[PDB]
Amino acid sequence: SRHSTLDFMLGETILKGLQSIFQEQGMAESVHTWQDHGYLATYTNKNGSFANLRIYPHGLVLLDLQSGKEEIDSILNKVEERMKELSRVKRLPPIVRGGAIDRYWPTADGRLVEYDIDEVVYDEDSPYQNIKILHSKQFGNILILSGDVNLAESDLAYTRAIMGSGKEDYTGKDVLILGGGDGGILCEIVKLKPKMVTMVEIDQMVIDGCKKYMRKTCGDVLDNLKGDCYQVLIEDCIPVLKRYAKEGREFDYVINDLTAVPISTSSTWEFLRLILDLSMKVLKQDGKYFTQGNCVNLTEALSLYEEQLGRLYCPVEFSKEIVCVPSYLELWVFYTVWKKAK
Amino acid sequence: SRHSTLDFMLGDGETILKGLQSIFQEQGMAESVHTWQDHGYLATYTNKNGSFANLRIYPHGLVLLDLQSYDSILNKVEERMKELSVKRLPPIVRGGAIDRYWPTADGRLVEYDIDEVVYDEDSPYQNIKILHSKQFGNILILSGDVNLAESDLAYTRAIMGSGKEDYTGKDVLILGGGDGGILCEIVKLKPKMVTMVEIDQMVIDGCKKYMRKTCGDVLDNLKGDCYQVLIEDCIPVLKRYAKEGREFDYVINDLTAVPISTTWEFLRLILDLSMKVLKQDGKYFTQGNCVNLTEALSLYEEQLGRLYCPVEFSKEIVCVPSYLELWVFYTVWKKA
Ligand SMILES: CSC[C@H]1O[C@@H](n2cnc3c(N)ncnc32)[C@H](O)[C@@H]1O
Ligand SMILES: CSC[C@H]1O[C@@H](n2cnc3c(N)ncnc32)[C@H](O)[C@@H]1O
Repeated sequence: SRHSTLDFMLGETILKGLQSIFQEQGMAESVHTWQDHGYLATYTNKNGSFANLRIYPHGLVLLDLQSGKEEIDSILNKVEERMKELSRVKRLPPIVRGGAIDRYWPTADGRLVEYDIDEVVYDEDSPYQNIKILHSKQFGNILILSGDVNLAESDLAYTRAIMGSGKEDYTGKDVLILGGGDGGILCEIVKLKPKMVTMVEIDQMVIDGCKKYMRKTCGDVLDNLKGDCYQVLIEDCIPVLKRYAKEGREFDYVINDLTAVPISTSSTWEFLRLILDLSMKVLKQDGKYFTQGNCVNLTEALSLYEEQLGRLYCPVEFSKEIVCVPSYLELWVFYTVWKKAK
Repeated sequence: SRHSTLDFMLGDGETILKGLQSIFQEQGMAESVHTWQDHGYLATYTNKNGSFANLRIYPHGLVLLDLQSYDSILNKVEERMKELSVKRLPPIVRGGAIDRYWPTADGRLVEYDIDEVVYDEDSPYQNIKILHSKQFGNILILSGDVNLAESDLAYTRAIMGSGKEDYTGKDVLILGGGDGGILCEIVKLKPKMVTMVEIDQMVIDGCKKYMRKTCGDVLDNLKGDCYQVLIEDCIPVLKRYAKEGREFDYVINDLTAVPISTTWEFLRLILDLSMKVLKQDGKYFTQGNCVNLTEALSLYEEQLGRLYCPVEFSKEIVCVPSYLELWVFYTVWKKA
């Protein structure tokens, strides 16, 4: 479950130099020789540890160890000293495999990143989604929904951007929030004296988790679903969006803070187009819609998202901004959408 | 080269192995198995195309799979595994021409979106890399330590005091500064004289070419109306300035994490010499370290109270885009 690696990039001899080290440790060897692809040598230890040593023909040498800790540290050290005599080196941090505390959460653009996580605070499946809250030293508690990092206690920048980056005056305004169960936006918007904020969150268990564990993002705003100038509704935002349109209710601001794949109990792109149509129908002619776009590098996904903006019952314009959100480890795009003036 | 991984965590070993060895055999891969008394199994599969697979089975329901490969296999495994009762991280590219893996100060493995080696040379002092990131722009990496990216204006804003300082008519010393970031931004602010003391000319000359979003045109001339660059070790320069009794409004220590010499006593020395050339009512700014390295940061705070004179300090945590970790920036000044 501890997997160590060692890479050598150079310009049979290497095998003969390295083999020695493994015999010296009492490990048993078996070599597979390839016609013009070099060698694979496997090394098994009594204690149930093993090493793989791949030697490609063009001077690429890769070594793996799997697992007492110091033994292997020292063995990799022996491999470096020996390779110095025999003559680029890469010795990445070992990867824990099957740890009780899971540190690896790839970015939306498919990059491998290890987080500074020391404690599983919350891990529960809800009717809709897996919900984890993992503690980071630097990032505080982090909310992770269906394996996608949503927000850490450090990510005020996300909230700032989806709120229009300080350009908007929320004083006495009517606001709708879709999703947003971390309480981030609701917490910050309520300090600003809106007339009324409505947040529609389908998953009570996300709120439960966040109220207890992300208080540095939501403060106390999530303790009562109903407050001075705000209400939290536990339902699917789709039907709520329809009700509001049907009664012809409109808002100054609509803020879509759903997960990347919204939750449905009723293709993914049609769904996004649907929410936009509904949000527009309840958005004041002179109002604004804000939402999270995607990471900067998912250009095809950003491009398909903007096709949906062109597919709505009404013409709209939009602006984009790139924002650095601390726990994301990839820059993120946020959208501002508005109705085209008649 | 391409090294894929598949991890199964569970709540019988021989049954799993037996269930699995079909897929590999179905590919023409030869097999050897290593059996342990109460340690589980190791299966190794070889393909004449040069790829291989490791199938490690622990007796307590840990099934680990490796593959390389200069996919469908991995898919085909996950399918069978569901029947027999999961972590499938992005494969790591090993020994690639373009190196994407640049670990954090606290020792975490992060992968960058690097798609070009722009510049890679050894100077007499350090190895200097400039690598292109799709989202960060060009990133300057000195001895495998990520120093600054074209996106990292926040670092530069922070190390200049976060907009609290007024630089007009002021006298400024910079230590290091080879990427030209602070230099380009301070010169904008009508200072009296900025002096930057960078030891490695080669860092200036790579940045001049490849990091213009951070440095602009400021590294095109080493003297300007309100600045000058000296290409030497800041040490002899700091001593010389003390001897002449030269004193500065601000001293900005923009050094590499491990300053260059021809540990803690050295950092102390730099603090000492900067303090000697610091005006009584001045300020010294510097980068500290990542928030996680608390021993390092504490060991550094210890040195602040080991200088010729008494000093006070404050610190702030900053988000620098390409760093992939939060960073602490120090502000130090002489006790009243
Ligand atoms: C953490 S902010 C993301 C929130 O959006 C919520 N969400 C996802 N889909 C829907 C939906 N259709 N209606 C309301 N909330 C949703 C998720 O449950 C999550 O708490
Ligand atoms: C990238 S900005 C960091 C800079 O600090 C510079 N540096 C490191 N040590 C010293 C030193 N002793 N004197 C002057 N500059 C230095 C490095 O050459 C680099 O350009």
